Amino acid sequence: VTRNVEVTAEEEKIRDKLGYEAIRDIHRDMDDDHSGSIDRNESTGFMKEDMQMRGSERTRRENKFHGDDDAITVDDLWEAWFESIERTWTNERLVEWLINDVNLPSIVEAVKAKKIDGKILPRFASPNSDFLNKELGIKSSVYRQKLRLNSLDVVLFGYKD
Ligand SMILES: [Ca+2]
Repeated sequence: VTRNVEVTAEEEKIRDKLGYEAIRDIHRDMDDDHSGSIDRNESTGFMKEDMQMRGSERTRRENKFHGDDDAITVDDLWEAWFESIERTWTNERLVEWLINDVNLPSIVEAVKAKKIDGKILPRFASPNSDFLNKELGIKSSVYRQKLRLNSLDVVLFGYKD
């Protein structure tokens, strides 16, 4: 029922439609002037305001997000996410993260049953809150908020800990 095949980022936009659309929603949320690209002022601004990140936490992440690219398009963001090690996380690795970093043991049995993996992280991180609420059944607003922000951090800037 399942086979392992080499796919391109473009092909995966179609196959992982909900993940791509999540990445696109995140990008629109960060793209404050709607230019279609995220600049260094927008990305740090987003960290500062929407992710409530202190100055000392931002510069490392700015560099990871941008590199030498001063203007991150949706395609750029999708490509970086598509290529990321975190997208490859197993269900096991994802549960390890929920326990050790996010501290949300209450959602673990749902995550395990649904067999979701690293590919779900953008949907966790999406400013459209319907997936965490309705699909995973996370009733707590506080819990959703915390998973969303931790997922954003990992989707946008990679895992570090
Ligand atoms: Ca912009």
